[PDB]
Amino acid sequence: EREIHPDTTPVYDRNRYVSNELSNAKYNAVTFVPTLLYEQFKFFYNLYFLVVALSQAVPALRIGYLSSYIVPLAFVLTVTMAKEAIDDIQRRRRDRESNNELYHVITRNRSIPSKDLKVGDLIKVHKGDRIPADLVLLQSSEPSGESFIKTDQLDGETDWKLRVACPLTQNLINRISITASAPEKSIHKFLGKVTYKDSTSNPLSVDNTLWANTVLASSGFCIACVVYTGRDTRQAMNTTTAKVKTGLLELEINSISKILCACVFALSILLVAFAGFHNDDWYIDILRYLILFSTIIPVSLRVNLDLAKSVYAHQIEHDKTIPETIVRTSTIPEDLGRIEYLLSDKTGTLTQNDMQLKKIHLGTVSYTSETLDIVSDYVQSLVKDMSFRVRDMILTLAICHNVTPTFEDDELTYQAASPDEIAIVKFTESVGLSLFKRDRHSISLLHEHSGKTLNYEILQVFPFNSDSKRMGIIVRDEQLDEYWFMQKGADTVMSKIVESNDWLEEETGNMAREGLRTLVIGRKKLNKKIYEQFQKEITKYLEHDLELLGLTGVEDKLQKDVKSSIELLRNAGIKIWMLTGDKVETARCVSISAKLISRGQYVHTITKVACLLIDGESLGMFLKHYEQEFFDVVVHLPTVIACRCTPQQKADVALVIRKMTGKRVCCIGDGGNDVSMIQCADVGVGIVGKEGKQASLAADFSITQFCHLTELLLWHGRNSYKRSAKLAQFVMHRGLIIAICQAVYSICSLFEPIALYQGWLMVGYATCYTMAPVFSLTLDHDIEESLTKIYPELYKELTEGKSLSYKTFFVWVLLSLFQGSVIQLFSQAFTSLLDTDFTRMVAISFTALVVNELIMVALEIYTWNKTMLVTEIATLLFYIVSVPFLGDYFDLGYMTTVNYYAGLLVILLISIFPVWTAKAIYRRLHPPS
Ligand code: BEF
Ligand SMILES: [Mg+2]
Repeated sequence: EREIHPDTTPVYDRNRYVSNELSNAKYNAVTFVPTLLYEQFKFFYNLYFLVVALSQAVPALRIGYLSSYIVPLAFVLTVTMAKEAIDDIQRRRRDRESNNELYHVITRNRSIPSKDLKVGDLIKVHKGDRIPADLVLLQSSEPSGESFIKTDQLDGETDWKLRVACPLTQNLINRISITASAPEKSIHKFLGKVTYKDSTSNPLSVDNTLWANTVLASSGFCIACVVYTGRDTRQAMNTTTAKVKTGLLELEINSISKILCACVFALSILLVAFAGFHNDDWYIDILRYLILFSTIIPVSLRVNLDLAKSVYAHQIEHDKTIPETIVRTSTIPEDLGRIEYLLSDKTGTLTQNDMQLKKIHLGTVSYTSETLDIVSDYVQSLVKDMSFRVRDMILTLAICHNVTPTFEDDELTYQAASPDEIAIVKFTESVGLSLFKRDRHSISLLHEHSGKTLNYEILQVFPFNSDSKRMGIIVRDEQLDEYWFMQKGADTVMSKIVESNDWLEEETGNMAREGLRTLVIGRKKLNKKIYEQFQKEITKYLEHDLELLGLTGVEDKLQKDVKSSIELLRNAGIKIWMLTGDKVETARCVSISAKLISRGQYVHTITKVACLLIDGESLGMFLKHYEQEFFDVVVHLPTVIACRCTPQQKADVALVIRKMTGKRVCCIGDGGNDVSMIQCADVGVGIVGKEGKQASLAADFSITQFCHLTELLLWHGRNSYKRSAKLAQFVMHRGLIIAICQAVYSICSLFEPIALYQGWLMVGYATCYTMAPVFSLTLDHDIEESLTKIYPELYKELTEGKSLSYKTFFVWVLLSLFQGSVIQLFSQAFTSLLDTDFTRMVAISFTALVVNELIMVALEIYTWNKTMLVTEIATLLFYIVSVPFLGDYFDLGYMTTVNYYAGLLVILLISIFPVWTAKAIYRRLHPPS
């Protein structure tokens, strides 16, 4: 229960109810460090380098400089807090640019923003203005009191909802208390009561309410008192709590870093055991060796991953091909590269929700929107036989509807609960005969065109019904005084009752294969006496025999390039689904008209009290009871289509897809009918463009339409995943190659590998001499943006996990074994290892490592830009001018030797020839396309 008094301002303004401000940022100031630290320190490859850094606090485990094990931990902490702090402040900014929308308030007598709006203030909302919160209609501008709200984003419905004002309290201005029930998740149920003086309780229901992201129509203004605001709304109660999202590449890095830790621990144990278990502290040894080997990979991986993710977010949100795209969760820009299941919405996502009557067909000939002059010159002559047939068809289209128009200065606007009739009447006025004032309580319909103003009065009406699919009225002309029964409905209902025609079924099938919601038309000529014979009275008499004029083809307009987008995203192995809270037949028509269901390809259907097309109740009960079996059935169907689903079922479908198969789920949509599934997916994508953008406000990404998901998944995400995989490969290779060089020095000389790279050299390799060409790899792509359309098959080649697999990790480990062994052993052979040639050998080993990395970087570059050819040269020249001028004590040597340069050439050629020839043979046996 919730009782609201609009007059008692302070009792709700100060307290007692939730403020209208919404929150999209997750971390507040007081829990910014514990939540972020506890989220970042569950995974192994963060906790590992944290433990490595904390080890140096103990003086026994001191491997060397304290300015090499504490400063990169501080740097990763600074970068992480900066990234999530920027994300939180940007989320707060994005939320407040939509919290400041101005709304007229009756009691305040001054427009106040949406964030300042409270519960119980009389808001006067105009026609084209988005509803602030959960309003309740108490007064409407129309004398009848009906208002057609536009629930295109509260739920997925594509039809306007008939909302009448409260009949007892519309004529009232006075202050009246509102008592509604406590909030639930029921998006289609409303309960409450309106309280007036002298104990006159009134009933409330869904028919006199407006909800959060709804848009009003069918008026100029209406006096509505807010009842639910903030997180108590029916919109917010259907949104689940957002969870932290870690990419699957993060998990792959976690696993291969776990077994990298196992590998270096085994290498340390081997070195210590081969040493001879001397020095009386074998455990202190193995810990020191483990810290030595595992402090260059696990912390360089973090900086590279984090700043590469920042680079990916910047490069996503600064693309001219995808204008006005927003990255709201920068922790997962590479999950877009491995998406196999996509769960899309229909209204706003696929369809523009603006339907137009495309083709009119009558008498075995068809007229479309193109060549509309013929029907125009036919209708202007209203005041051979096909001319009168067309005239009567346009007359029927302008009479049989249930559109109730309203008047402005100009440019008349139509209002009807079934927008197909609105498309019909817009078509009629485009032909030339325009619908005008209609009573619908008394009997009058005005119409006029290029000629003289017509006039028709109805006699009685039959309302449209869901299970009937029929809409017909009896109308008499004022000028001609003729009784016409004028009646319309669906094809299947009338194919056996309209006439003895022959060409109807073929044309109905032909246009239904185009995804047009066809309506077959009918008209019956009557006189008076039979009418008052009918009026003396079930439905058998009112339907005896009609005359088939023709039928109407009403299309549901799709967004820009949904055909090509769906075809390309199904050519890339992504199993596109379609879950929507909208009706069933229009969902099927949209699916067929979007080529989501191709030619033939029979469609199955389930509705509880190849292809698929399932009702919301059926899917909900199945995923409540028969999870594994039904999901095993549906993974083989090319498309599964859901209808009439609360956001909970779409979120649960995403959860089940990512749980039973363990795969990544993308979910695109707009409005609050798909916020939960966006939050509960592995990737959430939002769409903007209309008066509500809350799904984009709660999403990981944001694009202006559906055509941009093709570039967001097939090109940006795939490149992001490939670049991150190559980055991790190169970082772990450099760490393992220095570890192998140290271990080979340990086996060839019993002192210690810690003594090999001491002081500046190890810090320089860990941070300065190698950080730049990895990010040179970060800015490289194999295929351009223009060719992400012609080759959607490149997206399929990443589904196995060959980029970061155990086999390729062990290939990297074996390659590091080979290359580091070559470097160290050839350095020892060319330097004649002693205690006096130590400087020369460590010099040649470090130079061999550096040039080895700088050549391996140039080997795995697909296309060469000027941000990559320059970075390599900059780092190489930095090393060249940093050997003498900075160190001057370590690794010193003559270095101007012909023998030394030949030795360096040999030790580098032997290291870089296996990888070059392996990629050459892999290119010449598996060419790319
Ligand atoms: F878009 Be789903 F129906 F939540
Ligand atoms: Mg929607």
